[PDB]
Amino acid sequence: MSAQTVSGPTEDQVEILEYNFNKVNKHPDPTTLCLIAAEAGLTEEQTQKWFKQRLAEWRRSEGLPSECRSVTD
Repeated sequence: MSAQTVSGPTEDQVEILEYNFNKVNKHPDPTTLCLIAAEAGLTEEQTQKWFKQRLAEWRRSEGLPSECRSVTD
């Protein structure tokens, strides 16, 4: 029962998404989202919602001062 992508993507999708995240450019992209979403078996909405959540974790783990090279003192 409820064997569908209700509310958010399923585990199987996270597998394709994680690969995509590590292969695209580590950033939510417009052209990229639509194209990769279709191949992942999702839509932009779902891909955006997922990619953005990893964005926060990415910044924590890799330690990035925002986007550009700026020394946070």
